Amino acid sequence: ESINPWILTGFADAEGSFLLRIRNNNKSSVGYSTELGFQITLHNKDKSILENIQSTWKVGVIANSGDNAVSLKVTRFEDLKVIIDHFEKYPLITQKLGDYKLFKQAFSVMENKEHLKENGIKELVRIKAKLNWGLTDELKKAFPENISKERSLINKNIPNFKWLAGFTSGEGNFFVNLIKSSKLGVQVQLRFTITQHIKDKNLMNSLITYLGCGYITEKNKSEFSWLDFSVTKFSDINDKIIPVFQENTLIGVKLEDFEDWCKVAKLIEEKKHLTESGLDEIKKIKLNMNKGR
DNA sequence: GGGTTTCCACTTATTCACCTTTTTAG
DNA sequence: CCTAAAAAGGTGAATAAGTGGAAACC
Ligand SMILES: [Ca+2]
Ligand SMILES: [Ca+2]
Repeated sequence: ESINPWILTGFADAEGSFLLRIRNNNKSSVGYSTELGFQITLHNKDKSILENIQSTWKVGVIANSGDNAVSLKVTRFEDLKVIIDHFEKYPLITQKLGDYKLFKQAFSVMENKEHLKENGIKELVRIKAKLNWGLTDELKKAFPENISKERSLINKNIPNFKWLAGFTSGEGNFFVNLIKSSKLGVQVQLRFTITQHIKDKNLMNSLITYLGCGYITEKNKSEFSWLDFSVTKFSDINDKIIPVFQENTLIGVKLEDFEDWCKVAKLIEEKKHLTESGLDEIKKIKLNMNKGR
């Protein structure tokens, strides 16, 4: 099929990226050439998602990104109009909305060909200073007279379950937890999570009310921090999580892990997880999920 | 035809996904 | 006692984000 547009924006909120290149250049009149676009890089196993997007928007080029990943890149200027038309109708809701807004300001600058005149590049740099990781060291030297306005924090709520399915297609984990505990000796526990940096803590907190279950767990690694929304109560997983993605279909290989997750759920609901044979079946499903596929 | 646009190969750091065991709740 | 639910603990890598070089093109 071709990707539902709210799924697509949810996936883009999770995996997308806007780019603005401002390249030192001797062959350009202004001394710099530019390139603007939107891009997605995934593991090779989900090349299909990217092809589905390419054919859904009917723009963008696909290339390998190393030997284990592949990317969809859209920088052909005329084709950016399809990106904008899509994100005006179906807007992002994470902080990435801020990066989209800058992409859009840079689009105007180039639509008027202002990116050739010296003043035109000065505005692209001003814009670029607050996009993603901002200006390179080399760029701050070329333009130390730059002062750019502070960037508003985005705070937007989940628009609907389609957005959620696309976002969960990016950030979610459907997990079968096997706990030592032993007379049978293995408690089967389903876990659902969604992972996201603290910068979108508001959206992450809203998930408890949006889905009617779960809890936020704060996580750390070196100096970095982020958040998990987690559900571990079987009834909530069986009555609240599973129907949402049944009605609102995941994409990529992660749909297969969801489908296996649902097989284990059916077995827990039938108490087969408390029998030896059912336990064995669950181990086999777990074996071939996620990293084991 | 040559200044600019587009494309394609390729790289890098950390926010994701995914994993295990222990402890507490019921 | 027994089973479920949550907490405690951990990290490899698929992401986000970016770069070099050059052919395609107006
Ligand atoms: Ca993300
Ligand atoms: Ca993902």
